[PDB]
Amino acid sequence: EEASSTGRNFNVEKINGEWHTIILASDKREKIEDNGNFRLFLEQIHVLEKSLVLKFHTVRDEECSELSMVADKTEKAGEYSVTYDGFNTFTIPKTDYDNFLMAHLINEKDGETFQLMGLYGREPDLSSDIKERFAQLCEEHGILRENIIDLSNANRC
Ligand SMILES: CCCCCCCCCCO
Repeated sequence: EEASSTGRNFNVEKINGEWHTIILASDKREKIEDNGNFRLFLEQIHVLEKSLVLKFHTVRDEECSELSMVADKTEKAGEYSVTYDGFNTFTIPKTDYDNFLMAHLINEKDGETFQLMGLYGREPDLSSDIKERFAQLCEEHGILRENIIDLSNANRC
C-alpha cells in the first residue's frame, strides 16, 4: 500500500530506519549541485513522538561529513519543519514504506524561497519505474527533468 504524510491512513512509524538518497530535484539547481548545501545523503530516519531525527552525510573534495537534524511536527498533520540554511517545511507526498519515500520541501532564506524534492530508497538504488514516478511528481510541482539529479552512483562514502 502507499500513503502520503498528509493522508488519513499515514503510519509514520513505518518510515523509521534505513534510507538512502537516490535522486534530488530543485527549481534552484545550484542548491543540489556538487557544493550545494542541499546535496544531502540520507542514512536513517528515527521516528519519535513529535519529531523525526534525520541523519545525513555531505561530501566535499571526496570527504564525507556527518550531520544530524531534528524535524518537528507542525500544526498541519504530515508536515514537519527544520532549521537548516534557512527555514524549511516538508511533507511526504508518496511512500510505500518498504521501497521508496518521496519528500517535498520548501526552503525560505533571506526573504527568498525554493522547492526541493527528494527520492529516497531502502536500498542504495531504486527501479527505473519508481524513478519515472518521481520524475512525474517533480513535473507536477513545476520542476523540469533537467533539474533532477540521480545520485545513486555517488551516495556511499
Ligand atoms: C522524510 C525524511 C526525508 C528527508 C526530508 C527532505 C530533506 C531534504 C534534504 C536536502 O536534500
